[PDB]
Amino acid sequence: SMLERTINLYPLTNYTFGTKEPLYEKDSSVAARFQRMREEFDKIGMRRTVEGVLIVHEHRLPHVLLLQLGTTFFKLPGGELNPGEDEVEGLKRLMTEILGRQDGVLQDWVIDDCIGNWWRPNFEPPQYPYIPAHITKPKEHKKLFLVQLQEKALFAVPKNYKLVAAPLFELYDNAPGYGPIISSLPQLLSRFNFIYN
Ligand SMILES: CC1(C)C(=O)N[C@](C)(Cc2cn(-c3ccccc3)nn2)C1=O
Ligand SMILES: [Zn+2]
Ligand SMILES: [Zn+2]
Repeated sequence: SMLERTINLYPLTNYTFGTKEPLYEKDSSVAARFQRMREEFDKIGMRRTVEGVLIVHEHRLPHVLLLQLGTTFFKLPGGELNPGEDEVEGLKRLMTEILGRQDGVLQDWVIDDCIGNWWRPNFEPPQYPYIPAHITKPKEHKKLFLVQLQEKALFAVPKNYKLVAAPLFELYDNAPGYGPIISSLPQLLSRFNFIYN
């Protein structure tokens, strides 16, 4: 009757957030973003994106780590797979590209849980946790994974981002602030048995 996955959390103070050079967005605007999505859809079909959910606690209060692009949009660490690239190897590659250390020591990323799937039916902002009616060729498939952190780690944050620890209550019913994926993380994380180490 214990059917829940057990996840170890560690205090935010166990982690060191260093700095490294800016990591520039491939798209300089929303219009460039959907232009490139259109171009690549014609060459290699549906975009495949992967996102990592990294959890910490402070005083037993779970927090999700978010990347804030300056003081603008909040992002999960992640990004686009190459054609034929494994989803889990790819999320590990991307999380290394974003948060990997300047001394080039490897993080031991542990990824054992899928926490959801989102689909983009058009070259437009809307995303859904299912393929909408009549949609045969979704333009993007986004996969979210829970990333189990080690007890301690050094992360190097690109200088153009802030790493922010968001408490679940701040995400919950806050789509305007965070959008539909991040704002549904409280619900999607509720099934886990978190251990507060
Ligand atoms: C922009 C574009 C295409 C992308 O989405 N993924 C790559 C290929 C690599 C990357 C991942 N990030 C990033 C993602 C989330 C938070 C912070 C940084 N910025 N670049 C890109 O460059
Ligand atoms: Zn405490
Ligand atoms: Zn799909």
